[PDB]
Amino acid sequence: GTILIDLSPDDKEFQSVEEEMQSTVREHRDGGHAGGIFNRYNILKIQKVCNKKLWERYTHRRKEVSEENHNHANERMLFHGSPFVNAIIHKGFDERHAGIYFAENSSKSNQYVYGIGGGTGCPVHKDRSCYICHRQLLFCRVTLGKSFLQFSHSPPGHHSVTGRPSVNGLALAEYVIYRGEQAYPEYLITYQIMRPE
Ligand SMILES: CNCc1ccc(-c2[nH]c3cc(F)cc4c3c2CCNC4=O)cc1
Ligand SMILES: [Zn+2]
Repeated sequence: GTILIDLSPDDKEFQSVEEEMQSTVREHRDGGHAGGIFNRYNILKIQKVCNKKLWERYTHRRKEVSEENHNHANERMLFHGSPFVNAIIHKGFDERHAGIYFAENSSKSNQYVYGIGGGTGCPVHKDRSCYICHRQLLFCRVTLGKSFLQFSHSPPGHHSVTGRPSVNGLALAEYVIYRGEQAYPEYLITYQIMRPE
């Protein structure tokens, strides 16, 4: 079902997606332990993810949410890092793998590409701060609907949870959904973290 369409660096769609990647990098409280030490990425490839069934599933649910929330899907574009990115682009998101988490900060999602807290890092060097091995992240279209505000299935009468960072100073929000149909994996981004100079 799924085809991946390569986007050219000269395409405005490539450029807008890359800019969201780069401009949402932040410093983390672990000093780079989980995701590595970097201020920007080397973008190697951006692919548009096209799948008819997963898209129709996304839009059907989006309409339901919208009608339960004064015609407002509250749709966002958010990052998702996972060792299971290949399964996600072909089979879509699945809540049973308790919710499904998404980040406004690309560098937050980058912490989860090799597993929880970075796991043991890249397969070949076992380095969580590897500047060599290629990483992959999803930039996803996400339906939040009526989102339950959390100061840091979904709560009754809500479609999602918003984790508003209270303690952290420069952190952006993180979101949780409980229905896999409320997220569509729209862009597959292949990159390296870049060593600072
Ligand atoms: C549920 N098992 C523990 C657990 C493991 C990972 C995550 C988690 N929190 C996130 C916040 C965020 F902004 C983005 C992500 C995550 C994840 C893992 C899923 N991917 C994310 O990018 C949450 C809970
Ligand atoms: Zn490596």
